[PDB]
Amino acid sequence: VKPMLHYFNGRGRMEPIRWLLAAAGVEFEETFIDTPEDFEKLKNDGSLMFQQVPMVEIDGMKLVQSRAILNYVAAKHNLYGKDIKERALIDMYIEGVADLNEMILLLPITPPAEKDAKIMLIKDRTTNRYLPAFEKVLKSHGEDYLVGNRLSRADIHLVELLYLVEELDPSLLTNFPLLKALKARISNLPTVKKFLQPGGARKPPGDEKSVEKSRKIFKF
Amino acid sequence: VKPMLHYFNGRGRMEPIRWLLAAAGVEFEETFIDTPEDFEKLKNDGSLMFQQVPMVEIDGMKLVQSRAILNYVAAKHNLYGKDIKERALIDMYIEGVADLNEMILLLPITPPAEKDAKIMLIKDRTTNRYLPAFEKVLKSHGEDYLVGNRLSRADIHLVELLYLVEELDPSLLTNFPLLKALKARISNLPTVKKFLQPGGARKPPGDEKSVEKSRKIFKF
Ligand SMILES: N[C@@H](CCC(=O)N[C@@H](CS)C(=O)NCC(=O)O)C(=O)O
Ligand SMILES: N[C@@H](CCC(=O)N[C@@H](CS)C(=O)NCC(=O)O)C(=O)O
Repeated sequence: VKPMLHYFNGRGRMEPIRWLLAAAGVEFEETFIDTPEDFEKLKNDGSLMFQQVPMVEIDGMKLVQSRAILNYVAAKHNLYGKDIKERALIDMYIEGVADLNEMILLLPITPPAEKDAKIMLIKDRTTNRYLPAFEKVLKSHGEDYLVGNRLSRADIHLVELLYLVEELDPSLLTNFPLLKALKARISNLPTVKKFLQPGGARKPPGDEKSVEKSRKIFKF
Repeated sequence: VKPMLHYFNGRGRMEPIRWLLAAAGVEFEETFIDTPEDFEKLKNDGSLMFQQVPMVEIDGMKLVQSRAILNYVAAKHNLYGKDIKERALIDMYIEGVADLNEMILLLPITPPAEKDAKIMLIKDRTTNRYLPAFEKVLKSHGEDYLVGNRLSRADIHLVELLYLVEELDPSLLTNFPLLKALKARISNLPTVKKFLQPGGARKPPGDEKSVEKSRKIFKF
């Protein structure tokens, strides 16, 4: 039976789980949290170990914590490397992706007075810290994939971040030719291609009225 | 050969790696970052994939990202559950530990005007969200360990957080008798006992002059 994704109708912290399950060719369904009363039903059901989402129902568990869900999907569907040494590289790479993701993820709820400086810090970190590091990985081995010459979650998570970087400012990708080639190849895996095509589960970026909706339901 | 831990002489993000390696009975050494020039040497050496610490040299890798290092230690030393289903529970539990840890970890750099409210939010989340959740896990199975009736990193990470909670306010543990019993049993594993005893690698809590030292080296 298909996993069931419980979240808001939006990217938030569920978006990387959509990408990873899509890349694994796993068909899923979503129950959207449309109102406060929807969130309150999940809590009063005892479905949420920490009273939070994302929550995914898979293989008879109600899994919360984005990283717990991702770790379980990657391992079940052979996207977590061949051995614990490849896993160490994959984790080091995707934890770097996660830190830059987090800065972009919190932009919409940044006091608008400190938003410019926060956008400058993101552009600086993208061009001077993260993307040069992943570019050097691809430069060092010349293979099509970040780890083990084989598709992993690291490729999937990095390519999702490269799309977010391009949405923020396309010039940020200009000096990273190997990352652009990675983004083109991963986008063309049959599973990911359907995910990005019209009718795919890929969520649109927020607007100011969409962040408003999420700020009254979770109230953060 | 023993792993080499690169960090500041303090808890920060390296403290859970000290606990986990100690619990596994793995002897380690530390190279402390005492000055800006120490941090600059690690960066200019190309040792830090993302120009950050923690960094651990283990089995011929220079691993950065706290979670990558932890994941690799837990898996190598049999503290990550017997199967990917136990791993899903362990990850869900320790990601909840990580969120409450993070709130306590950022207290020292909280604008003092918003610190009281942030301390209230931590006490509220500790007593109403996190500790009731882990108490219920122990209540549901009556076993000595959180997962699989066997020592895992989940026990180690939760017991480190229970000590941090007790340092902040000992009354927070009052209504959690099973968590107190867990803390007493895990504290008495021979490896963890040496870690907590005088001469152990366990780091003291910060003071106002210690956070000052770290704020000029990393400048955050
Ligand atoms: N560390 C968690 C974070 C979960 C989280 O922050 N969820 C938010 C929505 S994005 C939430 O449920 N907020 C409601 C609350 O905390 O009361 C994860 O990675 O899954
Ligand atoms: N997500 C990383 C965070 C690493 C981190 O924030 N390190 C800080 C010190 S605690 C640092 O090196 N700051 C220097 C900088 O970012 O320039 C992890 O979990 O290891």
